[PDB]
Amino acid sequence: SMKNISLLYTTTPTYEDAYRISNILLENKLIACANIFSNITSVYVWEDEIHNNTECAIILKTTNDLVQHATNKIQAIHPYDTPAIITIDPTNANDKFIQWVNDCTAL
Amino acid sequence: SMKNISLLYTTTPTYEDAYRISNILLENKLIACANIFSNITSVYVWEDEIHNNTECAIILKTTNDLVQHATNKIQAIHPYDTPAIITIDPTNANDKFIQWVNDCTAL
Amino acid sequence: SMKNISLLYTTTPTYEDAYRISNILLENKLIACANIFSNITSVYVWEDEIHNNTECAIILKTTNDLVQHATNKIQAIHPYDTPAIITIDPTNANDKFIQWVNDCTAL
Ligand SMILES: [Ca+2]
Ligand SMILES: [Ca+2]
Ligand SMILES: [Ca+2]
Ligand SMILES: [Ca+2]
Ligand SMILES: [Ca+2]
Repeated sequence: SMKNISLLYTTTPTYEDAYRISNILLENKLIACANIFSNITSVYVWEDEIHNNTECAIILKTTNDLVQHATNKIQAIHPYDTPAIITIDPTNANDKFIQWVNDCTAL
Repeated sequence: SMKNISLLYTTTPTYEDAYRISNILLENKLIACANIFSNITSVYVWEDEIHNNTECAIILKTTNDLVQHATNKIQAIHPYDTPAIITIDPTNANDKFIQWVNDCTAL
Repeated sequence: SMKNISLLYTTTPTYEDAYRISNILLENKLIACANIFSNITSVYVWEDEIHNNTECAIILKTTNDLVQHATNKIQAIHPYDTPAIITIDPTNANDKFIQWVNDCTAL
């Protein structure tokens, strides 16, 4: 339970992409868990017009020493050329959870 | 509007569990509101295999002096032995809302 | 990619409201994108009892120098008298996304 936790946020065009990324990250012990939110609507401007499509969001939980590697890995395997890969540092968590996230991700 | 706000994030196995936690915290004036997200998929490893199940996520809003009390309370009533109870301190919010969160949770 | 990105979080009574706000912010180049989460349940106290209604949540992505302007604009156009408009500052993001958020919001 030594290391502080970090959150990673990213979006994917499909659920399968979100599941695949979560899987690859878990298998590499780069995260402890992922929360996948389905059917989010993403709205943005492309070519001076407002576009939207359906996506999944993911919250990834890991420790702060693994954040850069996890980001690099997501970037390497992401279906998007320009994905949102965003790091949020929580101010606190319950000790039992901090412990578990560390244990899951320790080599 | 004296105190700065904090967000708490947690997940539950069912919607009913999330409503219940939301409810109990509200009646104790430990939070001002809850946002419940349904049908999220959580992915993690157990016994060396990758598992997933469906959960609800919750964002809980309160003031910073109540975070520890609210976390302790969530731990005591949570269905999971090891729940994720995570605190994020926003850098800013609009005054009318900070005021409201304060008025809802102040003894 | 000069300026750091910031996140805004808010909720709306309907999806149409969330889409409308996203739209207005985009046409003013005050955000780079919106992620809209539908059919969330919001729980709070009204009239000394615990109430709930349906909402959408939105995560808005922009640059830090636009946060105040984006918040002011949201307050002016929001259907709620007391909206939650919350700023979260990520600790890190991938360069390509920072670059894009900056390019999208430049006049
Ligand atoms: Ca395999
Ligand atoms: Ca009762
Ligand atoms: Ca605090
Ligand atoms: Ca127009
Ligand atoms: Ca700022």
